Amino acid sequence: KVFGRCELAAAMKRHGLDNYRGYSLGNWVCAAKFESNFNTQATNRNTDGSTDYGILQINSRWWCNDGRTPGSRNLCNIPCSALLSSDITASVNCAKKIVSDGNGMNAWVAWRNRCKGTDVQAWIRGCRL
Ligand SMILES: CC(=O)N[C@@H]1[C@@H](O)[C@H](O[C@@H]2O[C@H](CO)[C@@H](O[C@@H]3O[C@H](CO)[C@@H](O[C@@H]4O[C@H](CO)[C@@H](O[C@@H]5O[C@H](CO)[C@@H](O)[C@H](O)[C@H]5NC(C)=O)[C@H](O)[C@H]4NC(C)=O)[C@H](O)[C@H]3NC(C)=O)[C@H](O)[C@H]2NC(C)=O)[C@@H](CO)O[C@H]1O
Repeated sequence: KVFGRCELAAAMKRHGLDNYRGYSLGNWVCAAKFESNFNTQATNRNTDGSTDYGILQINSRWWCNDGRTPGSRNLCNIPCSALLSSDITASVNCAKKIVSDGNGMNAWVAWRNRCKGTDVQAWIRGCRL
């Protein structure tokens, strides 16, 4: 899919991301145009060799099973292709918990710099919800 700004965003409040886990819904959206630029089809491997998966850009080394990753902990325990599909009904569960392991958004690197100290609340604006 190719999501536009509003139409790729209202879904968090649909998946329980609004005001969720101490992170208000909006802190979350700005990274989205910093992670896949509203595309769940954007993916790469890395200089670490782990491959990434979805708009989410998740690495096959610590989180899931693409199988080319040995020693991949894969705590999620679900096929990586389960995210990349434009339909996002289930894709958020693992992305939900990743902040509960105690680092929060420290999992997410861009958000620490491209949305931190920046007004993210400005990003989630303009959409009725
Ligand atoms: C193109 C694009 O989309 N943007 C790019 C992006 O592609 C670039 O690639 C990055 O790829 C990596 C893998 O290929 C993506 O995944 C990162 O990997 C990070 C590696 O440092 C990872 O950091 C670790 O996260 C751990 C969570 O599993 C944290 O664990 C803590 O471990 C302690 C010691 O390790 C332990 O004793 C604690 O119990 C434990 N606590 C928790 C809360 O787990 C830990 O915070 C951290 N390690 C350190 C340094 O302490 C990230 O968590 C992981 N992200 C996710 C969400 O999986 C990465 O997502 C990709 N980048 C981006 C931006 O997302 C990237 C290259 O920098 O550039 C982007 O622009």
